[PDB]
Amino acid sequence: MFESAEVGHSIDKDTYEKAVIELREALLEAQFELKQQARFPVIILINGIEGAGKGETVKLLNEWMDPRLIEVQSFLRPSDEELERPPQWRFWRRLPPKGRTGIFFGNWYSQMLYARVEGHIKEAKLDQAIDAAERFERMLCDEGALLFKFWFHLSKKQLKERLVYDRFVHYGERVLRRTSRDYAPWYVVEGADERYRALTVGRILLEGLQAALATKDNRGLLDSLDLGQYLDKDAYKEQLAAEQARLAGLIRDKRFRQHSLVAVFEGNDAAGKGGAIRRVTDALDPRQYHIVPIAAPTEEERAQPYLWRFWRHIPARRQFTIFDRSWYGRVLVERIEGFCAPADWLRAYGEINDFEEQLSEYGIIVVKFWLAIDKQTQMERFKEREKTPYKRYKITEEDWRNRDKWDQYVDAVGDMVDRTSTEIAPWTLVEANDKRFARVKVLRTINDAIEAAYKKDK
Amino acid sequence: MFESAEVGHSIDKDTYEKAVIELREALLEAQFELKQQARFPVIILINGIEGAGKGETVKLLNEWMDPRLIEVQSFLRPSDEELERPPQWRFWRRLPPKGRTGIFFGNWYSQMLYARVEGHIKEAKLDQAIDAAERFERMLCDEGALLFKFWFHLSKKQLKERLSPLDWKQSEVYDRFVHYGERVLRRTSRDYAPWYVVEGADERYRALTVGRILLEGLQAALATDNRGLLDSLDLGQYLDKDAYKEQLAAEQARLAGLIRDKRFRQHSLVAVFEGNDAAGKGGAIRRVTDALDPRQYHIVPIAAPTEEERAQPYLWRFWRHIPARRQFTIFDRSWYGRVLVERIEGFCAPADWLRAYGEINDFEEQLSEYGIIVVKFWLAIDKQTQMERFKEREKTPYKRYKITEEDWRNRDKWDQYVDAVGDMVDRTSTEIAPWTLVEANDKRFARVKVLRTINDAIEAAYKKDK
Repeated sequence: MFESAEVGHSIDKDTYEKAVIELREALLEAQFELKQQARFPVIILINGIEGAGKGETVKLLNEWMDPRLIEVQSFLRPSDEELERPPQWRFWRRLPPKGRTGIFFGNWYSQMLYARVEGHIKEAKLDQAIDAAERFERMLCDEGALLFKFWFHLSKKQLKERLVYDRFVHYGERVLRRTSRDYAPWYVVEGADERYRALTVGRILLEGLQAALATKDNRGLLDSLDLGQYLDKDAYKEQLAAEQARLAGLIRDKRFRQHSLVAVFEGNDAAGKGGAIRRVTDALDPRQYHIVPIAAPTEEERAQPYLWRFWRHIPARRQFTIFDRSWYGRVLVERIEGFCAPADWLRAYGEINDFEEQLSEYGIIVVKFWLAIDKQTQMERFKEREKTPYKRYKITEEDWRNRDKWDQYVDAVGDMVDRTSTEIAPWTLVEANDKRFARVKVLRTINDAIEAAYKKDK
Repeated sequence: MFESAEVGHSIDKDTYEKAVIELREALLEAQFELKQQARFPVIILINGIEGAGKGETVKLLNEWMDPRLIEVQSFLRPSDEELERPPQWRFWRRLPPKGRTGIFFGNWYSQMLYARVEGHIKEAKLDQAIDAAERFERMLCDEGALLFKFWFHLSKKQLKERLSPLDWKQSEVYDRFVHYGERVLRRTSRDYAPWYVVEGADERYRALTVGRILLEGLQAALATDNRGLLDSLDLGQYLDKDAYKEQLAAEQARLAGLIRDKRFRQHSLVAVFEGNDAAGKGGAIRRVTDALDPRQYHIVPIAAPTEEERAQPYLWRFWRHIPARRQFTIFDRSWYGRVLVERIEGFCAPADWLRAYGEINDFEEQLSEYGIIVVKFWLAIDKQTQMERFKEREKTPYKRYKITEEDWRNRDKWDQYVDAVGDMVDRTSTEIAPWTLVEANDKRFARVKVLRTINDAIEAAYKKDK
């Protein structure tokens, strides 16, 4: 593969200097149209051989283009904040917003390449990292990103003449082969000649940029639930107390330091999600948990890919994050109301699975709740809530809108559990016509999941 | 001062339980209306004696109220990100947005009291911390925050009968804590943000008392010639093409070397750029960046605030961009917008910009004190040169230049910027952070002066360091 860019690629001064006058003006214009459209981000990965012009070329691009609209990152030295969270988290944090450009040195490729070359991970684990990168980039691109990957190359003999290489290019070749895609190709740019390497990257950027700017029943599950299940006065008191003490104990366990906890709550309107969350929080000191109620995305969230808004709330080791509503919004209300396109929610299922697998692989304990009531129970709770003198309990116009689409929600939850209840992250369906049963089942599920993790730790 | 809350306040079980039923419903309703209005934040500070029911009480509030709408923080285990930035940054980072509540343990008071009681800081530095708190709280409340401060108390005798870094078993610990607590509380209890001293010996009294204070406070809140500095510039100054290229080259090398110097590890750099439209800020900024690798700097072009910035007090948007140690942040437009464009267009009230000068100075002092090098440029051009530049922009086919609908209007507001730049310079050109007026009619002169100033400021800083 690499021998194409070992053929001595070169550009003379006169040709290059004329090229550059027009290239830099054309980039500034495109960069400005990128800002004005505010429609998609540009991500440039900078990898390859040390001394093949990586840093020099990025410097030159910030002289040709406007650095006020470009952020350059390296991920050499992670902070404790970054290290105490899943490895993908640090990249999400620095993704450039729509209309801006982010240049990443020291990205996910450098990490996986030097880890294999330095021998800290096996062949199998590199293949996993290659396939994770492809799914990550496909999502970023599916979300609208314009993604450029540049590999700056010297040959073994070219490198030596500039006053680990072998296995580095051996493994590099495998990665590049398996992550060069029509939607996000690798551009191998020979770095021997500094005019060629800079003009070639400039031109590929301009081309790709100009081009991007010129563009425009499933009821089985829920029907099978025994919603008649309940706990009586004594069962509730005792079991609530036992499982609350059990939760406080598990989190207080030293082994919780190697883990964290994410609990997702979804369910029908008036199913009792808030009260179920409160019986969990009742077990703990509030410095032990972070509740995120998920609403319509804010401006800054809308400027980023879908999952950015959730990754930003992922807990550090020893923390507990509760999502009241979650990333499943996309396969629920967004699907039903048309806040995203069908192709968007269809790909979400696998993107969500990929997300939860990232979390799980790092040691985050993921539990997911769908609190299910029948339609008649919803109507009764809606009635009860209306006749209280509490403004918080008012049934809104949106509440009635959602209830009207009851059957669309049944089908959507069916599809969701079919496509995202995984071995790594199962869906727990909570029978919730009786709040007492629902509240204890939530606590017991969290606790079993934590115990399960401590056992798996060996 | 604490003797009021040493008399032994109690509430009986039955009176308590009755009151709580009502109180929790009224709290929940107040919390919901707060979310609905989305107009201001609620901040609750939790402080006082070990064993006085601080944590117990905050837990109970999260049973009474909806915890989904409350963030509970503590600040005495800073991360790398927090430790490499000025001490105040970490609090700004966790402020709750409008319509939410944040409850702070280990806040700025715990920090200053612990530091003094342990002998880490001297009397003068405690007094400074006290005043910084008063000023910080004032600004937050001026911006709209509802700020509660609770001091949970026990007497020495009550403590005696009853994880903090202080050893409360030592008699001296309590005595000194309460001695300094008195001085802190007297100085920082204000009509717009009182301290509430709550006796903590009785669980029922302490929880109910705090909850009642919160309800009351929340219900109430839910119901509601400086032109001679510019006229005296000599805008006739310039640099010849040859003098420019040598000097530009010399100053770029000097900057690269100063940034690479080991002494920069103790520091960071902030460069602020303001000036007339078409004054050439972009160009000056790029001749600085041309000197360095892009991994060495971060440029922030300041525009209209985003949604998440609008939900927070004014300086929050700027604090979020302050550099860690060894970093260099360039602000293309800055927090000075408040006393420039906002003042002029009326995007904020006269009270808001008048208080901004002191606020800005306090901000810049916080940065200086941590070792951040702050450089501030006003690029000055005349009306005649502006117009030449407005024509040259549009003369060119390139549509990034086209002079927009608005900055033909701003040009008819020229003497309003003169008056405003004058006031700004008078009120915020301090010993700690002076303003540099750049005579900018000649781009070449302007560019070299910007670079030279940055370089003079870094060298100066090194000369001040040990």
